[PDB]
Amino acid sequence: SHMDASVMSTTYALSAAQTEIWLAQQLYPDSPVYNIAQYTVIEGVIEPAVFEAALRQVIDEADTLRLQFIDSDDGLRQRIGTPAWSMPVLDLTAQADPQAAAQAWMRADYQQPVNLTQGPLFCYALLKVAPAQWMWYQRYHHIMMDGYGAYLIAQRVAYVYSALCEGTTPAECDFGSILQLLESDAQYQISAQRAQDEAYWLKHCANWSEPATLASRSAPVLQQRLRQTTYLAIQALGDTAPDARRLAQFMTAAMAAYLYRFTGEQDVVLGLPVKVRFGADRHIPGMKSNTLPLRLTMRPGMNLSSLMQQAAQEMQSGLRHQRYPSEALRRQLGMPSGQRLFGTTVNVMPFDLDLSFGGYSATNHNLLNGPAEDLMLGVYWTPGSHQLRIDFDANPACYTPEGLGAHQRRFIRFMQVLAADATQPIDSIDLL
Ligand SMILES: CCCCCCCC(=O)SCCNC(=O)CCNC(=O)[C@H](O)C(C)(C)COP(=O)(O)OP(=O)(O)OC[C@H]1O[C@@H](n2cnc3c(N)ncnc32)[C@H](O)[C@@H]1OP(=O)(O)O
Repeated sequence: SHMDASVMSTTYALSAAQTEIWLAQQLYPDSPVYNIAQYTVIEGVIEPAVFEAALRQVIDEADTLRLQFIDSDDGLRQRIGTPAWSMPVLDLTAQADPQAAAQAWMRADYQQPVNLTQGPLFCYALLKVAPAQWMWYQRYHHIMMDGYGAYLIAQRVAYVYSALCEGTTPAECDFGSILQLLESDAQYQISAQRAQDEAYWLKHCANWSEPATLASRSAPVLQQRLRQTTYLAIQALGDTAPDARRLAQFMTAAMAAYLYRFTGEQDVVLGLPVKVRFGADRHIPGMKSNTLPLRLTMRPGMNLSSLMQQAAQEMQSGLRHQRYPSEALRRQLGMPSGQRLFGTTVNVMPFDLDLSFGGYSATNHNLLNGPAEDLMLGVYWTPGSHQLRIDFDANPACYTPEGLGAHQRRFIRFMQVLAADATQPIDSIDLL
């Protein structure tokens, strides 16, 4: 079959991270849990023709957006292809409730599983929800985009659209090619760097135990996350974290403390999503992120400062080795097939939420952030702002909306009490 020879000749292997997504997606091919999505609210007038010109330009510039996947006897393969696509424009301003109609439209798209060999793998759409209020909806499959990549694209699209609105030529894009991302990952897989990283992680999680969880059960995730959202003032942590790093340290320390106070587990392993973007990888939209195991030991009557100490140590030791995939680590330690290294992940996203489109201000709002195996604490923070957005994303098989809400309210309060006195022992604090 010359047809099969040609597909193998004209394609590239998936990266390790892409492969892990592909395998998980194959387990539940009808589950939409690997869709990621957000919308950008623009407080102004958008011209859809110019917006679509900007999207065409960024689809040329971010070639991950033109990735095509083709199955082979040696697994899924990819190439820079020729996806057909369109930008729907919906004026919902005459609806009884335009905001709800916009949410319903976006949800109708992101609830649908993407077929990886047919696409479309992304969706871009414009939804007018009030006079001078527009929403730009962005949806991706996780195999070809992660959070930082989506952030890079939204920034570029805002920039290009603003230049085209002004009638000037957009300055040259600084994105690299997804091909160089793939080649660098291919070299990592056979690298001595990876052998070192693996050694560190095997030594680090030498032996384990069932992860502390807030649910009555552990189950695979098949449905879209249950989400509870709270907006919090960053005054409520003091100056504990004027820093993305220290914010991640505080969020992990607090979540570990909550898990201990609620479950009695003293060895709490959390998942810490990381970007895995050094050097040139910082400018290549596509799928790159990893999730590290982060171990926090709850000593007798220890305080918040101690826990944050411990978390900072874990981060400063393990972040250098962040390229080693956590599922590779799982397999290599020889764990039971279905059992995780962590159930609760702490996803801190210090990405600027603000944009400007044609002199009009805009803000980003997450809709989907990946699968919620158990519980994921998503934290959105524009560096410098005094405001955080905190999501509890949970597996619907393991949590109820109101149980999750009660946990979030208890945790938010607990968290504010901890940051109100980092020296207080965590056993000594009442919780709702
Ligand atoms: C469409 C909707 C979009 C949203 C969908 C999201 C879907 C997803 O699930 S994808 C995941 C999204 N989440 C993320 O990307 C997580 C981002 N957050 C984080 O990475 C962590 O929380 C955070 C904030 C602690 C990372 O902290 P950060 O300071 O950036 O560390 P990082 O840049 O990774 O590297 C630092 C360490 O790497 C090590 N390192 C190794 N090599 C190098 C190198 N060449 N250069 C620099 N550091 C290196 C060093 O030890 C370094 O430590 P230090 O700077 O102290 O010397």
